[PDB]
Formats: sequence, C-alpha cells, structure tokens
Amino acid sequence: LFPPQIKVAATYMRGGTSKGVFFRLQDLPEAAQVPGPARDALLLRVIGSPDPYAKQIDGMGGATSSTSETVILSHSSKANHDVDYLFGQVSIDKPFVDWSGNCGNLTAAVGAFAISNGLIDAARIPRNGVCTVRIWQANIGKTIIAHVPITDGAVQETGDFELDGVTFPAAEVQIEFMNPAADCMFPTGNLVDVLEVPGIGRFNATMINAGIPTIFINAEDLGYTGTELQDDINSDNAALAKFETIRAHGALRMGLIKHIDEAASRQHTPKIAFVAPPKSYASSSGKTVAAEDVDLLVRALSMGKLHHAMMGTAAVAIGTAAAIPGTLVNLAAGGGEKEAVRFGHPSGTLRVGAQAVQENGEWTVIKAIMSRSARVLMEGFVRVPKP
Amino acid sequence: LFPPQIKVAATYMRGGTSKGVFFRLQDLPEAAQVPGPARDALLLRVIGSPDPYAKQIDGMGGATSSTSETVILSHSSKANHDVDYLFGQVSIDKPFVDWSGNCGNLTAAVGAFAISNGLIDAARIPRNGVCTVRIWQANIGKTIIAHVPITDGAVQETGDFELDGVTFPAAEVQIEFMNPAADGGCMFPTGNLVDVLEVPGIGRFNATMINAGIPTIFINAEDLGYTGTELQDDINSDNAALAKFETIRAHGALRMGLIKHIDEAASRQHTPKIAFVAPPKSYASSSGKTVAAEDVDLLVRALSMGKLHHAMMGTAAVAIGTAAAIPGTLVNLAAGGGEKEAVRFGHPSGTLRVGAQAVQENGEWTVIKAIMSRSARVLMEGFVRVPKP
Repeated sequence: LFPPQIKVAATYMRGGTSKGVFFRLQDLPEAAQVPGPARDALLLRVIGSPDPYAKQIDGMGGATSSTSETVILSHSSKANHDVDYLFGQVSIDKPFVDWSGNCGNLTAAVGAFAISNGLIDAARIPRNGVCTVRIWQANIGKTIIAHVPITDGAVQETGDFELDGVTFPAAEVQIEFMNPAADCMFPTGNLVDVLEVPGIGRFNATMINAGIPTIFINAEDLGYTGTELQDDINSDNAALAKFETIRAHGALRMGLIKHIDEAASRQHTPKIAFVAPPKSYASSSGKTVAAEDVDLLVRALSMGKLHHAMMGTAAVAIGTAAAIPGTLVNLAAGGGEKEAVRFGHPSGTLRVGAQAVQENGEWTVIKAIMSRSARVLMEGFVRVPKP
Repeated sequence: LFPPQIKVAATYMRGGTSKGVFFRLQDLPEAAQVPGPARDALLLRVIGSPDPYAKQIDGMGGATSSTSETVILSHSSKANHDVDYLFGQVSIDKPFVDWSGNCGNLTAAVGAFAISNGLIDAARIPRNGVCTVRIWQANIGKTIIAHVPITDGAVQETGDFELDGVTFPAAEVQIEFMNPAADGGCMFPTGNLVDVLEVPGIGRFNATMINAGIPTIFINAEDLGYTGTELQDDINSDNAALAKFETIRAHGALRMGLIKHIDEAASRQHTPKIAFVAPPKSYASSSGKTVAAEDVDLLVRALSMGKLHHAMMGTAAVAIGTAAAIPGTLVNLAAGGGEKEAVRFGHPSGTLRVGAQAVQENGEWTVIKAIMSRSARVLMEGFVRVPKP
C-alpha cells in the first residue's frame, strides 16, 4: 504493498461563519488541475466523503454544510481580475462535489489567501492599508471584491471586529458582490409567485437569482415564526422533507433544472429560506436579538438542514430582494425603498447593503455589500491515499 | 495593536474513531511547555473553545467530544518506555481542558506520531516491519503499547484494515493496555461486582462500577427503558434523557469515591463515563449496515461529555473488555456469563472486539492486559495559528 499517502499543500481557513480547505491550483496533483472525476475524488477524500456515518472523522470536514467546503484559487488571466475562485461544496453522503454556486462566507478568506500566496500582483498590495482584491467567481461568472487589511506588507488577520456566529473577533474584511443579478434577477419575471408544489400545497414565494438562486417563503405559511433555531427543525424529518420538495419545484419553476428529478443530485442550488417580520428571540449563543435590532428575520436551509447562521450568498439574495419593493423579503421588512437591511438569523444578526435603482420600470443593483472576517487555522500539507 | 497570529508546529490526525491535534512538547511556546493556564489557553484557542455557538467554526475542533481533542507527546524518562503521552479533552462550552483521562482511540496515532517525529530511539525502529512503541500514559500513569507498521523507515499509514466508525481502510495498529485496573481506585472501587445505585426520586439501578481504561458506570439498558440498539438520534435530542444520565453519572461518581459532593459532577464531566449494556440484538448501525445478533456478544452504548457517543471511546472499550472478563459484572452477564477472553460488542457505528486477559492470583482477579486493533493517519501537518497569547 500500500503506497504512502500523497501530500498536497493547503491552507485550512475560517472565512465568515464557515471553514474550508484552500488550494492553489498549481499545488494540486496534476490530474486534479483540470475539472472532472480526479479533482472531485481528491477533494472528496481530503474532506472525508462520502461518509455513511455522516461524521467526516476520516478527513478535514466537520460534517456540516458550512464545514464541508473546498476552494481552488489561481492567478487570473482575465482582464480586471486578480484571482480566479472555484468553490466546491463537498457532499457529506454522496461521492459528489457541487460546482454550481459561490460561497459568500469564504470570500474574505479568498482575498486573504490570494494576498498571502502571491496570486495578486505585488504592486497592488500596499505596505499598510487596504488591498482591494478583484475576484473572478468562476462558478457563477461574477466579480466580487474583497478589501483586505494589510500591515507591514502582510494580511492583517487579527482585530476587534465581531461577526454573529464567529466565536472570536478578527480584522474586518469588507466584501462587495458586483452586479449580483444573474445575467435574470427574477427568472419568472414576477416579484412574487404562487409556487405549486405537488403533494404539499400552494405557497407565495419570491424566487430571485442574486448571490445564489434563492426561494423565499413566509415563515407563517409553514407554521413557523422566524425565530426558530436548528434544534426546532433539524431533527424533524417530515419538516425537512417538506422544505426539500418545495426547493425542488422552485428550482424547476426558476428554470434551473429541466426536470424535477435533477434536484436529487443538485442539492446546493437553489437555496430555500423563510422570512418573517422582526420578533425578539434568544440566538444560538444565548444572546437576545431584540425585534428593534433587526428589519426582518430570515432562516435558510443548506444541503437539507437549517443553516446555523446565514450563507453569504443568501445574504446577498436577502439584501437584493429587500431593496426591491414588493418581494416577500421587502414586505417582511416593512416595505418601501431600502438601501440596506439587518436581518436576524439563528446566530444573531447580519447587515447587508444593496441599493436598487428603478428606471423604465426595471430594477437594477450595482452591488451588494457586507463585512466579514477571516483567519488561517492551519497551514501546511493535507494527506490522502495515493489516487 | 493586534499582533500577527503565532504559528505552532502541529499534526492533525485521525486515531481510531477520533480526530485530534498533536504537538511535540518542544514545539510549544515556552510558557506552554509545562501544565498550566498558558498551555490550556493555547489548546483552547487552537480548538476554537470556549464556543457559545457550539460549532467550533473558529478553530480545529469539530464540535463533538471525539473531535475536540489535543495531545502532547515528549521523550519519556520512565524506564522501559519510549514516549510520554498527555491527552487534553477540550470543553466545547467552557474555558477548560480536562487532563484526568486517557484517549484510547488516539493511542494508535500517538505511536505513529512518536515514530514520525523523532521521539523514539532509532535503534527501536526497523527499516521494515513492526515498531513496538511503549507509551507512558501520563494522565493516568499506565503503560500502553502500540504496534506500528513500518515501511522504508517510515510509518505505514495506508492499508486494508477496516474499523466500524472509520470511513476508509488503513493499516492495522494493534494496541495493548497493560495492567488496566486502577491502583476511586482499584478495579472495583465499591468492592462489589454489581451494586444497586440509589438515585432518590429518579430510580434504583443495578450497576457495575469499574476503574479500568477509564472509570466507568455500566447499567442495564432495560432499567432505563432502552434496548441497547439506540442510535445518537434516539438520545441526543432528548434533553430529559441526557439530564437523567447525568444525574445517574453523578451519583455513580459519588458512590465510587471519585467525588465527595454530588455537585462536583458539574465540573468533572470527563470521568467517570456512563454506559448501558444489553444482550445481543440485531440493529441497523448509523451507517445503515445491519449488525446481526449473532455478530456480537453484547450491546454497549456510552455517553461522553453529556452525549451518546457515535461509536465507542477506546478507554470505555477497555472497561468493557475488562468487565466482560470478570464473571458476574453486568457486562459479563449481558455477554452470557462465565470466563471470557474477549468480547465483540455492538455500538452505534457497528462492532468492536476487545480482549482482556483475566487470571486469578491469590483467589482474586488480575487483568494482565486489554487489547484491540485500531488504525491512524495524518490528515494535515504543518502549523496551527492562534492570536498572540
């Protein structure tokens, strides 16, 4: 006989409320330097998947969607970009890596990794200040900007900026998702649709493609209040099944898939989320989120479970939808023109800015913005058995 | 002024059904090279604790007891030992690292780490074959042996040996826990093979309390209304059940003499362990595989740090094998009674075989050793980072 494990240079990082394994493209084994089965098999093995035990005890994964994540970065040859970014959502249970979406939380870590690993021109890095990293999000074909603080020519990781869902403070990293609307913001052409879901019921829904394709429904239409924590939903098999059926049909209605059964393998996109007007609740850390602290409540699912905080991509979808009068998100937030919203999720709150402009009946959004943070947890070499 | 993070050389490994962060003593910052608050603070931050979110998203931990684990290894000064092993169980919710126990699953990884990191006399490492690593378990003062395979002067990590609860095969590493009975000491601190554990207002529970591998309270599944086939989802979302187990564990700790006041159990979470046992019965494991009644001698489920464990703690496996070898314990009786040189028990992830050699001496039981096979592999090697202490 059994050959030794191979070593692959890698960095394990927290970005926002997620953890991922990061690779320079050139550090991957040659076979994995192009998309396909060899790359996917390698990433699966690094993470510890597929795992019928659902624990990822034999890999780098943490057995949750927000800890079963891989990133491949390279210097970009594209005009006006520094770094090319591929995000792979590694299935816990299936031998599958999903490449259909971005990861918003890891974006801050992408910027930092790029700087620390020479993927941006040295001339673009100030000695002290803020380095603006232009990221080509290669999964979805979008520009994202990470403003990473620099001290003495190196990434400033540590700091006093707090994120709800991140245990310890770190340096603030401002992110900007440019032109988030898919090249349509509303695939159905409607702000709100009646989603026909065979076997479940009829649901008013806003389906938006900004940040990530997302289906928003009202909490009350599912018997929820919007203050739910993970334990209220993630042990409820019937409830989880209801959510998945809706997501599948939404995917079809959005024209993301050609047929309903594609949703079985395509778990990662679209996302499904429920919204509610402000209401006070204790977050997962025990801290009180007061109704006055937020504009609305949003809970989202990822890979079949209620997410512990909020996906960064879904935060973009929330901010963008809130800015367009008449979406379910906008209405949950009290209606009107909104240039930003702070929403309550299970771990606390998150503020996203998105200014929309109307001209000739159409709504456009130049960018959605939010702050995150990132830090290296471990750097060196991951090992897997010889492929 | 927010200084850069410090870097500490470390290796992240799977050992058995657990993951932990491993350090050579000499690689630690000076202040952390002795037991104390500086060491504990470093390890807490590496793992991502204390974490009110209970997710450990800001460290190396995986938000379960079997993935919130640290190990410090050093050259031994003990006669006939190669390496000293300290295990730190890192609390998820409190700023606390518990040093009162061993970790059995990580023992195979300890052997491998020691060989790979210059802690073993080169004369004892063959170019090819088996390196017998003599480990001084410094938490509990016991000898443990790891037979680590060697190829081309390096640890042979990969192989075809499978463990239930470990996703992928690897090289078999046989482990031997020498003289596992404690010197709340003695093999049976109450002096009885079975006791009646009185928990006023909660129940009366027949129990075997044994100190071998780790102090452990065994009760019969049926006395709790369980069958022994339970999986994590049957217990870990049941706050009533978890509270009941904790009260029983506290009363067992008091009865064993491990604590003097019942309230001490709140801070002393790591030891003793509590487990429940039953005769063989068929069930689907957490992976979906059927464990047939014929495949096992008994069923055992254990809790660790207030949750049903996903597989079995290696220390508790030693307690199971040892108790099973002593005729009349609840474990022995669940396995059909009589002398028993080994048992295969069913846990939530499948089965585990443990052998324990019990021999009479002066009309009293002695247990020479307990043995089992595990495996280990490096997951990531390099440097962990934390903000400057």
